[PDB]
Amino acid sequence: MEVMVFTPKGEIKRLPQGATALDFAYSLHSDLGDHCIGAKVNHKLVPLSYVLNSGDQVEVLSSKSLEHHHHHH
Repeated sequence: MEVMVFTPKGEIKRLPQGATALDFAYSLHSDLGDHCIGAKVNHKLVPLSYVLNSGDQVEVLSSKSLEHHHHHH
């Protein structure tokens, strides 16, 4: 049984059973998802290993920082 969740834009994103906040971040994008510093579900705080629930809204937290070349290549 898959779980249906909604993003801030109201887009439909279905995730497989046993899915986690990390999986949802990857569903949206790669660079933005890798910049996930936290997760927020149902306007309530929850850990990254938190299991996603159907009907509940999922929103990944990101610093959307514009900094670049911060780390040494």
